[PDB]
Amino acid sequence: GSFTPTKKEGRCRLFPHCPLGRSCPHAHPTKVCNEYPNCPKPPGTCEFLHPNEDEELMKEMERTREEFQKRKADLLAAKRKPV
Ligand SMILES: [Zn+2]
Ligand SMILES: [Zn+2]
Repeated sequence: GSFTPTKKEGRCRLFPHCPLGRSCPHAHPTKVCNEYPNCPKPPGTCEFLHPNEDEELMKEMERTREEFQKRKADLLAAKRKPV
């Protein structure tokens, strides 16, 4: 932990599982970084994605995407059949 009066260095913490992705004040990483691997941001502060540090974050994004795909597969398999 820590006891300093300092504010956040970037990056949202509930993400990808955050409901305010429209008006939330903290950075949702939804794009691959312009300057990776050369980035001065420590792991868990950059506005973008890094296919080495934030590689587990890309896995968490795929996890919620395949969950949402399974929810859409159930919708198209109701009053209708999959094909
Ligand atoms: Zn957020
Ligand atoms: Zn970066």
